[PDB]
Amino acid sequence: FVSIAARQEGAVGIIELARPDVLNALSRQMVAEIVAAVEAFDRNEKVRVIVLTGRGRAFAAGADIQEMAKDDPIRLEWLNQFADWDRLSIVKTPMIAAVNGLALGGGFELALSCDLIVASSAAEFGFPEVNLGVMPGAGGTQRLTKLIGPKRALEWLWTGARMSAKEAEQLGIVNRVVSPELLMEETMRLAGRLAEQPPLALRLIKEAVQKAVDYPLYEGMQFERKNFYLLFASEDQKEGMAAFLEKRKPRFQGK
Amino acid sequence: FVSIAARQEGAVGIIELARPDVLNALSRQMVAEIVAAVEAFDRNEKVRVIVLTGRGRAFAAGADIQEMAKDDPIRLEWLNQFADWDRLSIVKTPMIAAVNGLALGGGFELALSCDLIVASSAAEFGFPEVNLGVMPGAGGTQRLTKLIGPKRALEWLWTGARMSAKEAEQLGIVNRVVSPELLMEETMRLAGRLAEQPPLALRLIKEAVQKAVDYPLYEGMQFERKNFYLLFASEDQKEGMAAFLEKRKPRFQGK
Repeated sequence: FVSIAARQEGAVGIIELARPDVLNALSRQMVAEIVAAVEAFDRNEKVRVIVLTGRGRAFAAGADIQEMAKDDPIRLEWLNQFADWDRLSIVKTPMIAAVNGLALGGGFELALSCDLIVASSAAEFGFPEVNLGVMPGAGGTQRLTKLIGPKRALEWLWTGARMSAKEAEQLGIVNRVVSPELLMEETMRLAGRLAEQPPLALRLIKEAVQKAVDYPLYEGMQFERKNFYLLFASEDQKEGMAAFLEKRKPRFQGK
Repeated sequence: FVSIAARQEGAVGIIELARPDVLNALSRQMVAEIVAAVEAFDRNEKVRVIVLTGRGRAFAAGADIQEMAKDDPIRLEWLNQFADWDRLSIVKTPMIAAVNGLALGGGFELALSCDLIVASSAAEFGFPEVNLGVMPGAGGTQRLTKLIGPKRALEWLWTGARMSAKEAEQLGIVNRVVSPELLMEETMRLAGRLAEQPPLALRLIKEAVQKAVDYPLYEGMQFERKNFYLLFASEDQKEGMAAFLEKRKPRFQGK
């Protein structure tokens, strides 16, 4: 990898966007590297939580104008660049975005692709694409609308204004906000705690929640209970209940 | 038109309900005129934003009892009066409701049919239909539930109580609240700013957001990217990016 840096801390896999010189611009090349790194950690059973963050003052900006200016309808159709974003959408391992700063355009879409977002006070979220005559093309219009409704979503999407970390939290987009120098420490502590939970339970709960966002209630519950049944095939289910009865901490192994 | 008054201010089309003598009651006749006026502005490429507002102290009340009392199941089936409301739902041009006062029943449904809502402190929203033994029939039960959830929606729909502009804003239904004498000034300023944005971008973003409300994420994104591709066929996309590089304001022409 030449645009990102990956490392592991216990059962937590960290992917740090490493192009601060261009504010970690999410060019097609950068996205491809992120997808490759995330899928690698997703396949590694030693990794229970994946954390995405950016180096420097920005989390991630969108693709640069020079790259976008080369495009036209047909070139984009053949490029099918958003298929890479779809791959990010189906990652099953828990993913947390530690937004250390600007998360604009593709950057905002990357954070929204994660399951939880821990943000610094230095963070700002927005979709400035409209001011360039275009629009978000990687789920931005979809995920934002589902989270805050069409009335509020259109305000942000049509104006391209930046949303502070605080309002993002009030809207339910961001889970918590902390000072810049405490961001990674707090995020890793949270990831560490999640890494102590039953891996299969976190995985199947996430799948159920994904369906809850799209599925009609009855069918979402139909899927939900199937995952419920499946968890009773795990040794972790036996361990969790034995630990509860013995009044001791459970020691989940992801099986 | 005998129930409304339309006018233009720059690239902003204004439709003012003009029956304050009956609090701009949304009778079938009034709705038909609104639909005709809105579709006219929607087809006019000179109009980039449409603003709906009411004359007098009310934005719009629902159809009067005398008109409703004439109905029965079969008469209503043949009338198919809500087809006119469906036509309002598919207007592609940005629409803003400047709620100057009471927006009850059909009135609330009219405001909800707009993309953004700027409200006066004189505004109140509600569905008193239940107290007459009936219910909202023009999207009220649907749009309200999608915006604030079934738990809160049923409270308002079952009781028919009036919601203040302030709580409507806190719930994400209203975008902003201003004093009565500043409502139009503020709304027109906002519309003016939106009129300076890329018309095709606002149009396609709105379409994507409409899908986000109904579509499962994956398919919503499938549609979203098609609109993204299409914007690169516009001259405005070229203008927006050239303007950004030259550090000057873009001059969008809607092509």
